[PDB]
Amino acid sequence: GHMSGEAPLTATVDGIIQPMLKAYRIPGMAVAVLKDGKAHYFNYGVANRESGQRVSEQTLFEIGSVSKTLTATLGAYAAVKGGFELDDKVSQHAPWLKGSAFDGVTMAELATYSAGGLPLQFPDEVDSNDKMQTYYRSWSPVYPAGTHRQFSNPSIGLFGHLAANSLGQPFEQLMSQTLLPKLGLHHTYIQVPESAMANYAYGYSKEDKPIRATPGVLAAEAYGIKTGSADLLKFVEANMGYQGDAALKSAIALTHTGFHSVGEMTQGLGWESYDYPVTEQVLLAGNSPAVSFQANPVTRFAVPKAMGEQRLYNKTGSTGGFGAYVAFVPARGIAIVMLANRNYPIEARVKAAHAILSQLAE
Ligand SMILES: [Zn+2]
Ligand SMILES: [Zn+2]
Ligand SMILES: [Zn+2]
Ligand SMILES: [Zn+2]
Ligand SMILES: [Zn+2]
Repeated sequence: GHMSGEAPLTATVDGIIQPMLKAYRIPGMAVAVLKDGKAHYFNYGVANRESGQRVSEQTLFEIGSVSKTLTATLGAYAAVKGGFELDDKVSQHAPWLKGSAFDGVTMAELATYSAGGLPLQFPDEVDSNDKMQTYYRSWSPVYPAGTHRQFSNPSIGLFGHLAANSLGQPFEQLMSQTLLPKLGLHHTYIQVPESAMANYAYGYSKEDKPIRATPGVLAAEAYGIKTGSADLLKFVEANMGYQGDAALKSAIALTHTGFHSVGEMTQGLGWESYDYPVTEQVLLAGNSPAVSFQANPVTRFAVPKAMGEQRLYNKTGSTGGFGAYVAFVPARGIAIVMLANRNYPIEARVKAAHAILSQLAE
């Protein structure tokens, strides 16, 4: 329908989400939406299949690459506070990288996966800081800087790591002691403390075994975050219109800058954005493997550009046992967060989210 109100919103959300849980055998999902800036919460199923613990808005889910939006915000915050400038060469912020290829890569290129073909993951044996440093120092670019986007955990991971170091604090400390408290996120973690473990969902693998995230070099930066729908929606609210800390406001704003595009998807810091309104087909294409699995030449921007409020900003994320999606449209006052403890297809996430956002826009 094209009617608004509480009744049609529930009919739509329940009607979209429930069949999807069944189709993909998703044990639990927490959903939260914004309509005209007002929040609505929908919880389904269980966080722990063994115990029967029900999902709530406080259940912690792994959000995979959605973590990169927080990593990017931390990076932006460091930039605002004077740790670095986006056009600085990476090696200006890493002495051990002087003389390497990172003499010719900018901090922005690193953050936006356009440094020149840094891979999706580190090679298998690169699993200590010393080995990581050797890896980057030795790395040889596949493409000229700024020309190709290849989604890469080593890329944005190094950006986060160096951004935090530019303020003289480790990444996890800056995140837990400053960024999350300033955003007012009090139940969001990289390392989940004992006191919060009771709310931590289990993920469920393709083999249907309970699983949680793998530790790793730069895992904090790449996929470190555990959070529930209520905290994640508050982070989304901060991205809709934030009035408070000027520095944090500036940092958030900087994550809405566009640097290049692949098709109709424009890459920012963390967030990837589209026109709004946008068709389901376009949103599916921009979130397809051909854009995330693979290297693509980019449509370059002459200069980075503030993308503004009339955009759909989004990010997908997954781990072995979890599947997350977040999208928001600042000008329209609408948003969706969908957190599940199964890694179910991105196409389904996008189709559900598009249907729900269409109803929220009424
Ligand atoms: Zn309508
Ligand atoms: Zn409601
Ligand atoms: Zn090792
Ligand atoms: Zn370091
Ligand atoms: Zn707190």
